[PDB]
Amino acid sequence: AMDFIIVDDSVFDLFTQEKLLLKSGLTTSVRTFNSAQAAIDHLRSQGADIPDTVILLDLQMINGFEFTEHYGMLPEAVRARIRLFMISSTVDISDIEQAEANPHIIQLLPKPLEIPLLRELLKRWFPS
Amino acid sequence: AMDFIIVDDSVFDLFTQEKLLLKSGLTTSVRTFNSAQAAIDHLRSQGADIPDTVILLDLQMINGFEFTEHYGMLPEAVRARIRLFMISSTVDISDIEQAEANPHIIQLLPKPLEIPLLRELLKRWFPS
Amino acid sequence: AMDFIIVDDSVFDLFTQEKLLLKSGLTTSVRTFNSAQAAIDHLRSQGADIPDTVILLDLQMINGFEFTEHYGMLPEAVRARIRLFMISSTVDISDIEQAEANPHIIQLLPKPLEIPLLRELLKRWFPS
Repeated sequence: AMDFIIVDDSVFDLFTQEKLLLKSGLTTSVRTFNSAQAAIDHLRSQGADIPDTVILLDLQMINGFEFTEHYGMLPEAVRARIRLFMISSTVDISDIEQAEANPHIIQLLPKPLEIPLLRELLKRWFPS
Repeated sequence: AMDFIIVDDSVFDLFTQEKLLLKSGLTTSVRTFNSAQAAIDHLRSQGADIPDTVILLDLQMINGFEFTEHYGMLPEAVRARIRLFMISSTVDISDIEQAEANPHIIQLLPKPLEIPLLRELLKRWFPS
Repeated sequence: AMDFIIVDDSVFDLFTQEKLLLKSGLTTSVRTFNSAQAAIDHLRSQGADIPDTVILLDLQMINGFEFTEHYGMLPEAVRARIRLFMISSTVDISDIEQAEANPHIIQLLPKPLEIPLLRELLKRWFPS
């Protein structure tokens, strides 16, 4: 039982991604945000009682590495319930290195999202 | 089953707060510290086997935002068992912003402590 | 059920330590690394589904306080499954203070490793 939060400035990509995630049995609750601020605002109202939550954050957006700065300010107890992933259509080796260096970014995923790739990846980070 | 740790330079406020927490069924074990050093010293001797622990830290005190620096040095495994709250009689919007920015400070609570407000807040951060 | 990871540039110390840990009933799975890079590489491939893992890191080695920098870059979900300890033959009060200040270093242990000392210490950090 996982919640999904998508953060993307592209309205087309936002709704499309939401559609695909719902189309699979990967999740039944998709929350969508068009801005980092609104995404951060929602997270600041959450406690450690929230379900296993996956956050899909777009790279070329505040952007991705400004979002993580505000994200790192959230209490550790709520961050522990969350697995944050970076998504992007363009992927140069410089982006990969930065995501790797960023503690909150688990992995950089390519666009469009590969559902079987992510479903397997969820086994690793949300076990049992 | 929660432990409570109060850190306040005001001896009157320290014992008074301890009294109120014991007066309610919110907790049965209240530890009180008159100094950040003694509070930090006690925490450094703890492991990840400690009960769900709430820490009430006074703002105008090392002070509050020097205590958190030493607090951030504790192992993550013991910090995960702890929910840290800032308490103060005076609350200007500048204090709120800083507490919000500080990852270890979950929320700034006003003095005197509102037990029903905190009891509800404990449901969020120490679930089940 | 714990996994043990030893990181030591000394090949003699590495295999010797591995031998002692296996000699006791403290663990049955010891992974050994002769370099911080190879140790970090292995950790970067792990998820939050890994067993309770103890990491023994040698001080005079990248060294110990460069290893922790790369270690701090790992996702918090995998770090929560790990207890990291610093080990060294020489122990001046300056080393103790730095280990104390480093959030990821739980405790500095002397060489050679005292198995009963560590076994008791594991009760604190890997409870139940």
